[PDB]
Amino acid sequence: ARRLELGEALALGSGWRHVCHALLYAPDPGMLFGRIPLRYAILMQMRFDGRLGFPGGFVDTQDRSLEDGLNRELREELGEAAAAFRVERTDYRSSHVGSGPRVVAHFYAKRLTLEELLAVEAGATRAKDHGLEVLGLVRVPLYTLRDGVGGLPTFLENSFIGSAREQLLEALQDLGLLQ
Amino acid sequence: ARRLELGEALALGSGWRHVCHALLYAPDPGMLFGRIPLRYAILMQMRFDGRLGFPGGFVDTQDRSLEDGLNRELREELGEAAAAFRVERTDYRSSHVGSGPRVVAHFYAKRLTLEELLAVEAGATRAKDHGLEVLGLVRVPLYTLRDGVGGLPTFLENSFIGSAREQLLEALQDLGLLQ
Ligand SMILES: O=c1[nH]cnc2c1ncn2[C@@H]1O[C@H](COP(=O)(O)O)[C@@H](O)[C@H]1O
Ligand SMILES: O=c1[nH]cnc2c1ncn2[C@@H]1O[C@H](COP(=O)(O)O)[C@@H](O)[C@H]1O
Ligand SMILES: [Cl-]
Ligand SMILES: [Cl-]
Ligand SMILES: [Mg+2]
Ligand SMILES: [Mg+2]
Ligand SMILES: [Mg+2]
Ligand SMILES: [Mg+2]
Repeated sequence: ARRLELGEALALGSGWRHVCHALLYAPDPGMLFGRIPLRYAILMQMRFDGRLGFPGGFVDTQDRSLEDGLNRELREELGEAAAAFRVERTDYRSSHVGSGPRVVAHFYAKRLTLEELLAVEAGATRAKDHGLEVLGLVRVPLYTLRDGVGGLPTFLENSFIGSAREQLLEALQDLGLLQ
Repeated sequence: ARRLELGEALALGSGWRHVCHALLYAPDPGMLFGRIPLRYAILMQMRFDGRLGFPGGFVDTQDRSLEDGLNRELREELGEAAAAFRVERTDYRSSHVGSGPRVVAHFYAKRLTLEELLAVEAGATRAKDHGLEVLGLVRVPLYTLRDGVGGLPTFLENSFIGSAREQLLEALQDLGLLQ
């Protein structure tokens, strides 16, 4: 997929559709097996097509902004606990265009408290999309286990939608997790 | 992995450890996009190692039966809603031994009502293992989308622990889903 500057994406003609997705994350002081730092809780979802992706969806003709569309979709996807926050332009990270349909994909990362993130997980089964478009939420393991394979490297071998794997890796880099 | 009859597995010496996992499923009359029959809700979990597997765990020295160990582990894994049912010997399907450590893996499939299954999903964030060994629950997409790839075939391209992919496929066959 080609990366576009936000200005260029916003200048695309009306035939282009805009989709927005968000990486929700929270600092986590927890330790797996009492010794492996978790560092952050970072959410993805298993999608209806058997691929991992981020929560979000299409901006429609009555969204006044990309961010209004994103928050509307997040709340459909994830349920009422997503109404505890708004993802904003300050959280914007990137825009990409893939091959095929006229779709531009905008990506955001939003910091939550761990309590807010847990609340999103705890309420997700009541979301409109649960058991339809969204098959379940999962956290991303950020550590690599002693065999050098288990954890993040194996997680990254799963199937991902569109540019989601690249969006994840860019965000993990920006968080200082790939040093 | 080699398949063993239950009698043979139960005759293994004390140095062998026994692990038990369960496929929990419920009939689901729902339709994706109003046209694709879901057929069943079937649960798996994203594990700490980045692989998909089934809920369960090790039988210990104070479990009086394989099934007591299974139910104890399920309830640690999944939380209080798993106490609404017991997986029993009538639900037993298979035993396998892989290479390496002395572990025999017993597999079960347990029918729930859709309300019971939803309750398991709805309560899983309060489980002891949530955000540690268990990164999230996911449903298995049983359909194949119009491109011939999306849905089950793509789901099966994800990373799976041990014999979990084979256990899934055997269960799906037994349910008549691979006709
Ligand atoms: O998490 C994601 N990151 C980036 N693009 C995505 C993600 N999820 C869906 N898409 C894209 O969003 C559009 C709609 O996909 P859908 O979710 O299958 O309806 C397609 O162009 C997908 O590639
Ligand atoms: O869902 C599963 N199906 C079959 N074996 C499993 C499953 N999950 C874990 N195991 C096995 O259970 C044992 C313990 O694995 P652990 O969950 O990583 O502690 C190993 O022998 C794994 O291969
Ligand atoms: Cl380890
Ligand atoms: Cl389709
Ligand atoms: Mg969505
Ligand atoms: Mg949507
Ligand atoms: Mg377990
Ligand atoms: Mg356990």
